[PDB]
Amino acid sequence: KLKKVLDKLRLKRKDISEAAETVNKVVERLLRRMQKRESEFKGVEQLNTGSYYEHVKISAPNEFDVMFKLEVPRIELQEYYETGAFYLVKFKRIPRGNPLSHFLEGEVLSATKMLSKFRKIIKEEVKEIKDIDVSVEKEKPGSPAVTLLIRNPEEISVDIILALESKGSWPISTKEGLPIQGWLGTKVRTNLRREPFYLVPKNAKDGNSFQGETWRLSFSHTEKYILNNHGIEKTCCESSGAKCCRKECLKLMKYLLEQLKKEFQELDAFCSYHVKTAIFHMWTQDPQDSQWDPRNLSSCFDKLLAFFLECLRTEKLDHYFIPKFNLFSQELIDRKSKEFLSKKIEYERNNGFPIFD
DNA sequence: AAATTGCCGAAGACG
DNA sequence: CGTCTTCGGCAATT
Ligand SMILES: Cc1nn(-c2nc3ccccc3[nH]2)c(O)c1[C@@H]1OC(=O)c2ccccc21
Ligand SMILES: [Zn+2]
Repeated sequence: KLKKVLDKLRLKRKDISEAAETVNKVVERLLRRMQKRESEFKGVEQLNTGSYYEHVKISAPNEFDVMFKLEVPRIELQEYYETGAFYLVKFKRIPRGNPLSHFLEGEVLSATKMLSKFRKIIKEEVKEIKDIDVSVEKEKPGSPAVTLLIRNPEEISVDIILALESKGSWPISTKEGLPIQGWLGTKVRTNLRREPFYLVPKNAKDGNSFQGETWRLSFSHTEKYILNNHGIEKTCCESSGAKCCRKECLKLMKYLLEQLKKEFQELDAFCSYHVKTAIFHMWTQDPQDSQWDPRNLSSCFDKLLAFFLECLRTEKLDHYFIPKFNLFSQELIDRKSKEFLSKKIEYERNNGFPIFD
């Protein structure tokens, strides 16, 4: 039953090929545009992130995330209040002549300025694209992404995400995050935390407005590693190892949410990342590959449903990397919203998930 | 040195 | 289930 739904969600190779060919042409052209002289973003490098590059994208290959990461040396971070995720950015000594001089605000590096110039450079390059149907989606507050809309003639979106790369140690609000010691282990955890961290220009929402200079922590690179290296046994899902159903559970939960979101706008505040975060905790909670045997698919899905409902009910979903940050706090999602999503989930759970059709 | 090339894991396709 | 395939990611190389 759940296998038959997975078959439907599975992407088709001809679709992948058609989408990939077009997406790669467009992105590689922006990247090189960004590589150009006079640009502030001259040293940006590409990093592919998100559902598609983690092999957890469902239904159609119609959404692509790409991080244009910029190695910015020597930055001091100041925690924006006690959020743990959001930050103001200063430089240690002024870099003499600085490519990012123009994005400054006294001593603070404005995310809004830097994104706006990034967006402007992308918009100008996209207008020059003639062989392909592409446009830049209207800017949306609360988004670090400059979003492309491609008609291939299939509708494809590409989120291009400016990121600052910092090679220093991770900010202390992450110090008790990534609790993978009993699962992927301490060598993996330590090694992952020796990798750079990223800031993306998603602004903290003060109240009714955004704080235009703030940045947000991104662990999209770390998450991608984990999705590809997700078992306690090194050979999980390898050619001389056992297949598990961890990713299949993520896809089923992703689908259940996306179906509910399509017809209920009371659910607009929720999104895939809530689901991904929840399954990260599941994987931590049940680290043994044996617990995610494909034959146990139904009960792993139901256990994930159960955990998620409990997160809704208690209004608490800890960010996996930043445990202070509650993705289900009253302040980000109203109680009523969470209670709405609960009853719909419970209903689909006690009725054999009719919405899967 | 920006771009090509070589390698192979992840996973779709098919019997 | 096995085998074949395309895509993605890496970094050595020219
Ligand atoms: C609600 C949400 N949070 N979120 C998110 N919060 C983070 C905090 C710290 C680090 C990464 C985060 N990603 C995140 O990626 C989303 C969804 O991704 C979005 O771009 C988005 C947009 C509208 C609603 C929900 C989301
Ligand atoms: Zn596995």
